[PDB]
Amino acid sequence: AQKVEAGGGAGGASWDDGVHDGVRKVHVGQGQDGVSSINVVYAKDSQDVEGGEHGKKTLLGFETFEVDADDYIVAVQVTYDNVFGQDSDIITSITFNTFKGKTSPPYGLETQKKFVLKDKNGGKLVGFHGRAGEALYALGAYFATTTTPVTPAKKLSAIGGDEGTAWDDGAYDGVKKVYVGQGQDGISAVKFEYNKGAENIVGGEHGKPTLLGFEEFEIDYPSEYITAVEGTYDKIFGSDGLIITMLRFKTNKQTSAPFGLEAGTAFELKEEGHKIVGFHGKASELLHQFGVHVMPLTN
Repeated sequence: AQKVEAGGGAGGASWDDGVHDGVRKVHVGQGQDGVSSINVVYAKDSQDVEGGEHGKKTLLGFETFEVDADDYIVAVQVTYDNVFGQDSDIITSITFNTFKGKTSPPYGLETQKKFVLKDKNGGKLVGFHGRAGEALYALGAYFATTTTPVTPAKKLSAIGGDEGTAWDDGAYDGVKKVYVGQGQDGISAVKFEYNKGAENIVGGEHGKPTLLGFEEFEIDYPSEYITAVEGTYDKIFGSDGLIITMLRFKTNKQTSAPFGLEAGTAFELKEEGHKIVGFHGKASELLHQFGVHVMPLTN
């Protein structure tokens, strides 16, 4: 399942193998034209042993990264580059990000050509992959993943209330236009537009509209995406209930307006790889609880 590819050149031998009994420190010394020096140390049943310096070290290109016996590298930033004559592509910058909160500086020149790999599913780093020798041609690390069949859309869990009618739309073909209908108390009316099959659905008022009118935004569905949701809810009096008077959507390349006035406790709804296409929650008059679903809409 989770297995990142070794993006980079092929001019050495040091990729995924089983001979390495373990590891202790990693060095990446950026030479005059790319990662020209490395070092490989191991830790045995008593003490460490060194003698793994390879490539060509220089006073202007060397690094040191002490990997603790309790360190778990959960994320890494890896960059590569190619220039006219380099028939064996090489690495430019590396940046390890540990679970312990330690983040080493960019061990080289951050460039456009890069990839990113992190683990959120629960796996732990186990070793590395990537042909290397005189120059660091490529780098990468596999993750602990499981084997499962194809599954449907995942239901999530929000907060807001335990009383009112459920209006879970599940998922629709898309979102073509959106509107917000504020009330005197908070968001009491929400309506969206979409095209199902060949139809054009206009309307969607399933809440208490108010004389405050409506607000509207037409998001570019094929150009942009709602990567996550934000909002703040404040406590209403007389009951243990809640309401939402300020709801936002994370939007890239554009700026979605601040619908409402931020106050109360804050919340967010985010998942990796997946995008949003449907809601789940409850309302009878007022929008007590609002939640989302996640579906894999990546290439």
